[PDB]
Amino acid sequence: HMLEMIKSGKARAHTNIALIKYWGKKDEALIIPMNNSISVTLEKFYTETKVTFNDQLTQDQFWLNGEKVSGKELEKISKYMDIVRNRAGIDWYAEIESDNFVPTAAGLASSASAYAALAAACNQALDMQLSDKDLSRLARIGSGSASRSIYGGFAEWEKGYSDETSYAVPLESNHFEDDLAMIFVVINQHSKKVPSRYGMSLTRNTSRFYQYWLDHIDEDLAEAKAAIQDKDFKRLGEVIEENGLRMHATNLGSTPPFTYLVQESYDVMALVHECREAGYPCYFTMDAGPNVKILVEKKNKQQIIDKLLTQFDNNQIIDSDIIATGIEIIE
Amino acid sequence: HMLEMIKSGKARAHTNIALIKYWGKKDEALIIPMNNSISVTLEKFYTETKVTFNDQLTQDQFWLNGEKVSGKELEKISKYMDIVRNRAGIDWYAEIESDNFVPTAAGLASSASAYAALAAACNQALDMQLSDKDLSRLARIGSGSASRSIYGGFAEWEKGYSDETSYAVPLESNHFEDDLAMIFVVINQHSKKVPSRYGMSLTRNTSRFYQYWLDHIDEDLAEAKAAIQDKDFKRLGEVIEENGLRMHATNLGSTPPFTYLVQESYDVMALVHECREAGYPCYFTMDAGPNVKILVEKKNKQQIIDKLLTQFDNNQIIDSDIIATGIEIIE
Repeated sequence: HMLEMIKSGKARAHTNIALIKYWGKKDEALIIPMNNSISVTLEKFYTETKVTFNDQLTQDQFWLNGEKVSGKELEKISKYMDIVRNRAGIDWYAEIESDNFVPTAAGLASSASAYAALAAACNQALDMQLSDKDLSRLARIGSGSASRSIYGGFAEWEKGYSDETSYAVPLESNHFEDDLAMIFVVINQHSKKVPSRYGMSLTRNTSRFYQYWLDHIDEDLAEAKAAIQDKDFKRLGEVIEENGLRMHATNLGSTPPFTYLVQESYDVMALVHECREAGYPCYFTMDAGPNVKILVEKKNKQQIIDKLLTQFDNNQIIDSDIIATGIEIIE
Repeated sequence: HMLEMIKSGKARAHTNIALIKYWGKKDEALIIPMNNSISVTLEKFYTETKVTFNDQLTQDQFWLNGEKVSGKELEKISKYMDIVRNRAGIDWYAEIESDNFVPTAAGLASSASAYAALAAACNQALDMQLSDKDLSRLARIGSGSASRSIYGGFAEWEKGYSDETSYAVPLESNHFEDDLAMIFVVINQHSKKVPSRYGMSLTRNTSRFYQYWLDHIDEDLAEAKAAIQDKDFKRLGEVIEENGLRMHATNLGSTPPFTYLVQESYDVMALVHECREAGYPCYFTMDAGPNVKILVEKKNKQQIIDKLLTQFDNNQIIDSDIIATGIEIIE
């Protein structure tokens, strides 16, 4: 009977945002990055994924938010699933049922929560009994950012140099996370975005300013960790802000050059400058798109939102706390 | 009789575009730059200025393209005229009649040609008998880029260290200019631009990435000068292209960050990349606004234009050869 045979599991993983950036791969196939990255795991945003391995199935199936997935997005997950199958030592195809509590039409990325959730769900389903390290490795090979979403709070993706040594590790921050939040200003762009995978490889392999990135990253890593250790908010925010801008500076050197940023991105940056000037510490970062994310202390969260509303619509403004705990299995 | 008494002169100065950039003043009031710059003087674009000093005149008057100028622009030129009066040793007010053959509503800057033509017209009018050096100085203190337009072909603004030592000098290029042209792609952005004077001061004083500019500028000058002496187009083209992109990289680090570039700027850059791939060497540069300028060999000018027209409107595309001779007095 099916209920004797099927192997199944369900997990919930939250998104994380990179404060110290992953930008450029050393190894493209294996998703080994050129540098370590530091992230913060967000409470509001997650993916919940169920996976059901069944011997009778001939293809993987994938549903996202109740809609059957077809095309290259299904092709992509089936490739990932061959890796999970290879690792578990099992040949059964699977039905994947996933729900995103991530506003990705708002251009919020779900890659991070999607493969952490799927890895966690497979680990459950197939009784792989993976450590967090091994679980982070499995998420990493589908999406680099997802390695980090095994953990709550502050996480560091250790680059390593092979499939075995590249994974995320929890950063000790002594509940520093509990005082902080992030504000997202969602921004609509006319032009279709440069896709992140293509975009970072073009820059990493091609940019006349990529050395600038590599020259400063280890400093930024040590500085970020040290401010985290010391619960120094201004010191952390300053590194992360210049870090993200340098990430973006590098795209300007690529052959040919490109930008993730639009004028409205810059308008949010001006408002966060005015906010600091006004006595409210907060710091911006941008990923592979025009949206601006703002690290703030919870004590000033509303003060920052009020200033943003003088310039931006209420529907453009989302916030989240930092969730202190890691990946959850749904029982 | 008025004709016994009045002192008048008329000149034509052409615009110049910087290939190795002026970006950052060491001294604001005196317009001393943080670094040398190398420009090419353009044949198609220019200003013609007549000045008439008259002893009955109680105020300076300024007509541009036959329209009377009032407000801040008149104020600005009367300040400049005060300097010219002081240097000449005369106290007579003047009537300035200027015609721009530069399309400035297209965002092409006339600062370069306007203060050179004015300085040259005053030097005639008042019989200052200024060397090319001292004339370049006089232009410099109204607009920095204008120092360079005393010369045709290739010119270098030597930063010096005072009002006396900061001026432009002609570069020996052995008729390299004659083989070259520039294409302008005019771009209409829908935000108002950051004014250049304010923009370069904010960045010079504030940018997290401005050290990067200064760390690379001397090599870039030496390299550009070397490729000019050697008539090496691709070698010149490569430095001038990276040089301009680094200029823009700097504004990204300012407090708060800004950009001169818009999406359409980037599209022009993608097209010059494709032109190079297709066998047509050309190289792009950008100033304090979104227009893209393309340095090309004349043999390939039409070819780049044809490729630009697959993407851009005919009215967006202006070209110019490099004029080899310097500032002209009229009569």
